[PDB]
Amino acid sequence: MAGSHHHHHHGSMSEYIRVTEDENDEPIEIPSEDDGTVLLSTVTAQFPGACGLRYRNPVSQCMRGVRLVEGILHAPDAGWGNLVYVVNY
Repeated sequence: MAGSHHHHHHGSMSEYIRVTEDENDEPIEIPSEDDGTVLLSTVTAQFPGACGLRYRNPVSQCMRGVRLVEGILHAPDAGWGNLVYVVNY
């Protein structure tokens, strides 16, 4: 689909992941990887026991979900954002 992970150039940037467990609470800011994913070491830092994280947006009305591989959570083609994540296991 004209897209491969092999595609990498010099000057790569690294963003952060902003997600919250509850809706009443606020989106916590945690460290992430340069590729855009997030190490499981950081997920357990604020989200202990969180095996799977989903995407929840009241304005988007979507039901997307964060990708999980080798423990590292991969972000979508849009990024992390400041939405709420759902814990699943």
